[PDB]
Amino acid sequence: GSSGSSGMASGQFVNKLQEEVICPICLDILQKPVTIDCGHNFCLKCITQIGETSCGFFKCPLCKTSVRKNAIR
Ligand SMILES: [Zn+2]
Ligand SMILES: [Zn+2]
Repeated sequence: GSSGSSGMASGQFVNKLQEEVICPICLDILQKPVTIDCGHNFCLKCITQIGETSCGFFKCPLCKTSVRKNAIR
């Protein structure tokens, strides 16, 4: 029996303007913005996670609008 490891770094920070829409739920770069009937845009990681017990229809969190997943079958 024997082993060992060691490592250290610093890296560099970048100063740029990120004009990429963000999810108002998780607050993460919205990679896949889904504009539901209500309009608001959410991230798959969210819209999906939120749907645990429900079948598919879920009243938008931001606005209480009767929305029901519907699209070209
Ligand atoms: Zn999200
Ligand atoms: Zn909404």
